[PDB]
Amino acid sequence: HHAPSYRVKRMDIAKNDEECVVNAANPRGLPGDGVCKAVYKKWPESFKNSATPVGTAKTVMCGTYPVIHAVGPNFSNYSESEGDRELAAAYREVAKEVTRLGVNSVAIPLLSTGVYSGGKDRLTQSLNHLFTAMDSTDADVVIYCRDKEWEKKISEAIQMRT
Ligand SMILES: Nc1ncnc2c1ncn2[C@@H]1O[C@H](COP(=O)(O)OP(=O)(O)OC[C@H]2O[C@@H](O)[C@H](O)[C@@H]2O)[C@@H](O)[C@H]1O
Repeated sequence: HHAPSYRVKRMDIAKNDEECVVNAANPRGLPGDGVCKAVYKKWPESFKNSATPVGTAKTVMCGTYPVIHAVGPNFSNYSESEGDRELAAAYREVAKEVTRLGVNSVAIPLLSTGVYSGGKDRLTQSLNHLFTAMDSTDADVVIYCRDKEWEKKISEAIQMRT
């Protein structure tokens, strides 16, 4: 039946229309800047016992609504090699949680492309790991970003696969 899809939206992920949200989290469950700022603004109870290791994800239910805290590596602290593995792992744990949760859709940002980027442009790296994990799930995936140029590039990368 229903065709699982990938979409990109340039808007605040906290305003998503999907059955769940992925927070670009930190490992201590602390409020922060960027995605986590918006997620904390809307779902602060989701931060109750959300602390989890780098490269893992941990879901906290806000009623019927899952907030998947996914912890990408900070590339200021991780080497390129070790960070690539942790980033891959975070997105794989996202896919496992999404499947487990039985959700029909998910709102997701590009992990480790903002305050955890170590100053590097990691759009293509983060998206590649996103695809590698998500591709085997049948949930509709909606990627959120804030930059116009990044929206275009993410959109192209989706479109050219098919
Ligand atoms: N409200 C938002 N909606 C959509 N996209 C956003 C939003 N805020 C930021 N972005 C974009 O989402 C991407 C992820 O950036 P971050 O949220 O900074 O996540 P990350 O790079 O994984 O760093 C996580 C760290 O940031 C802290 O705020 C958080 O507590 C953790 O310490 C970046 O490309 C960023 O430009």
